[PDB]
Amino acid sequence: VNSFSGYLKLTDNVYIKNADIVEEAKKVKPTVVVNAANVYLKHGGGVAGALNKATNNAMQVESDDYIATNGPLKVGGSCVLSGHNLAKHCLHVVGPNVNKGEDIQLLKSAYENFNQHEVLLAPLLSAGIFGADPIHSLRVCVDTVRTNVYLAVFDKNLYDKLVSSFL
Ligand SMILES: OC[C@@H]1CC2(CCCCC2)CN1c1ncnc2[nH]ccc12
Repeated sequence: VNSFSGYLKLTDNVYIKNADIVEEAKKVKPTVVVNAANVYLKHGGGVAGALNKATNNAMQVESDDYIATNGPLKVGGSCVLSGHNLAKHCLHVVGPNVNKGEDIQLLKSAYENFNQHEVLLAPLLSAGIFGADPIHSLRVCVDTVRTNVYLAVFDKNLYDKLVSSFL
């Protein structure tokens, strides 16, 4: 039993809500919040820019020190850093940027990182500036993640359509 509220159950382990992941994190303070990162951990916009702003830029400061020590992430890869005032931990995951020509197959690799954590609050990966169809990203998530994932979908029209979809 956890403190997530109002989620629609999609499968045994996948749940979804029309919500801003930042507000969900502030209210729930989950163990893990997923950031939709780029390989440089430059948190400019979308999920990453909004999460970082909610940490008063502490996420960016920590991330710059991580890059200085370790270099960039791989597309499809991840790292665990602090969750600051939003969560215990933040799992920074890099989905492929289809607008950069990056291979959509890397979206499955990106979601595989979620399986290292028992419970996560997460966005749909590779949407926004990365240009992947969120309908597709949900299918990959359901078919890849085996741990318990709570998906916060910002866009109402998109959420309304995602939950009214499939087979
Ligand atoms: O898949 C990531 C989605 C896609 C996005 C919004 C809808 C159209 C394109 C860009 C931003 N994302 C978010 N998802 C959940 N919480 C969020 N808080 C701030 C941003 C955000």
